[PDB]
Amino acid sequence: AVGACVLCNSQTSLRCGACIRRPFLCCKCCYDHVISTSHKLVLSVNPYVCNAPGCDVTDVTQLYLGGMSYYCKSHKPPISFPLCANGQVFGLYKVTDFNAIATCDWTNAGDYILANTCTERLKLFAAETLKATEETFKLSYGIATVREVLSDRELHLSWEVGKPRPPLNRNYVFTGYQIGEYTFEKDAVVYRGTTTYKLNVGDYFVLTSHTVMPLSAPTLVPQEHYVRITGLYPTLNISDEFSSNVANYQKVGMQKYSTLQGPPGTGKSHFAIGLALYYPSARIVYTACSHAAVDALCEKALKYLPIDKCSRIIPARARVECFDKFKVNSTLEQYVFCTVNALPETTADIVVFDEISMATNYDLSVVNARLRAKHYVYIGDPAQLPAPRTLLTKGTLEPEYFNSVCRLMKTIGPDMFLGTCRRCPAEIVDTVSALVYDNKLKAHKDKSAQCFKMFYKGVITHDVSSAINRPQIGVVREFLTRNPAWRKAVFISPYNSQNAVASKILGLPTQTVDSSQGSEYDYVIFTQTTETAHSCNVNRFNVAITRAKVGILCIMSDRDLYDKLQFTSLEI
Ligand SMILES: [Zn+2]
Ligand SMILES: [Zn+2]
Ligand SMILES: [Zn+2]
Repeated sequence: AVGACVLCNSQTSLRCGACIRRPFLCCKCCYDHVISTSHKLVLSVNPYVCNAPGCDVTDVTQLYLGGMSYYCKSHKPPISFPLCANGQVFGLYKVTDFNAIATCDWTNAGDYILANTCTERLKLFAAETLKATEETFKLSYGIATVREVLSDRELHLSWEVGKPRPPLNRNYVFTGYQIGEYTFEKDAVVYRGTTTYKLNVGDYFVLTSHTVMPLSAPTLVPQEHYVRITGLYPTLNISDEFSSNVANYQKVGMQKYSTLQGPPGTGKSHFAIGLALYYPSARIVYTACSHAAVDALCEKALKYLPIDKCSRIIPARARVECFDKFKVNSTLEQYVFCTVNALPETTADIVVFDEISMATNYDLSVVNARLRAKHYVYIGDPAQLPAPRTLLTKGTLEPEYFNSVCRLMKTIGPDMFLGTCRRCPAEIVDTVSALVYDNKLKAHKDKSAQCFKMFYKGVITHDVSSAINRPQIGVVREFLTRNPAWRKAVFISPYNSQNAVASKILGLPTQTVDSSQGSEYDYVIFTQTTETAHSCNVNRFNVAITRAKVGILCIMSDRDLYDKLQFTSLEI
């Protein structure tokens, strides 16, 4: 009942009962809230409701303090005070942006813009509210009941009537009922269980709706600059492998937090692990939102750090297969590799947060709350893909609005930029350098002369919403016969349904752009599939073409991005 004001920190008893996160508001702010919004319920110790029997006036603007209780205009005694008057709501210890956060449904881009341009306390309010809204939306979906079981990796389902049916992608992770998490892919559909279990007819699933905890720690701790490297002890014998990164490693030690923008294949993992060899006594916790990102940092550490002081932290409710070569769940090892949602409450000399484009402000806050550290290092690239915002359907979320770190990176610039791509043939580096990196990304490799573009709109069919372009797969099939070296290619498209069809027709291994992020392949085949806002997204496009080490074939739908590709055009 006692708390501080989410806007101005002022002590109050007043919470908003109409906000989904019931924030503590001061007398001055609670007034400015209730008088501007449909939010009229105010809670102190006792709710601001008419105490008169059978009266249902709950609106604070229609209520009065009658002695020691609260009454409406129809029930107030002669000596009574309006709870709402003179710019204040009556309470103990006696806002435009807060209002918009409190009352938005989080389906508009402008909602995410505001949640990232506001004050720091409003960013935590925004993040809590958003995640609460996202979770409470997950209740509105319909139960999937198994009608039959075809085989080991295929079945049919019976859906609840009335409640909408959620899009069948690997994105939407269910829970089985108490038989661990389950995911679905395009009447023969494909059942994929994180735990091997004999599919039962009658058993049913529901989306993993975890309860949103309150946020205490900021997204970003306040910045501190030091005159000397603080609480870290550098070697003077530093392997020539990591000589390039010495000045940036010293920058890391002379600031509380630091931001690294690394375009694809510019040496982010190398930088992160090389920080451990430069401060060799320092305890480092390596963290990222996904298991794949953490497993990429584990692989690079296996190559350079002693396997005895490494621990891969695995949440007891083990979802998908991950890194199996460290000691598991040893929190006290010098090197700890853990997803954000599984971080223990510990301390560190250095925390490295990797794949920062994919972090939400919720994730940025949780990390500050679970890890107290001398130095925080934010590694990723605002020109790559963000976390999916399941509720956002109107407007596109720009990179400066992904999270606080990306906002800093896109406004004041990053502290440290990795300027040289070592992965991609120059055709790809030159294309994305001009597209998303203001020409500051440089090619190490020569042009491969194995980067092809073909402008072929084909025919777009839809599996519900997820798109298919069979003619674009037909053009690939034809190219593969004439280019049999490309049979080792990973097939990449912005749609699971396109990937499902290309898997069956081409036999190539298959990846969505979004699941390709962080990975590299010698040869990539990319079918754009459609020219939608999703397939033409410059960040998604950037990721798609920078997966390739040697060659890439791009079958394009969008004239704009086709023309920007500095690739040899094919005919047919
Ligand atoms: Zn206030
Ligand atoms: Zn409210
Ligand atoms: Zn009344």
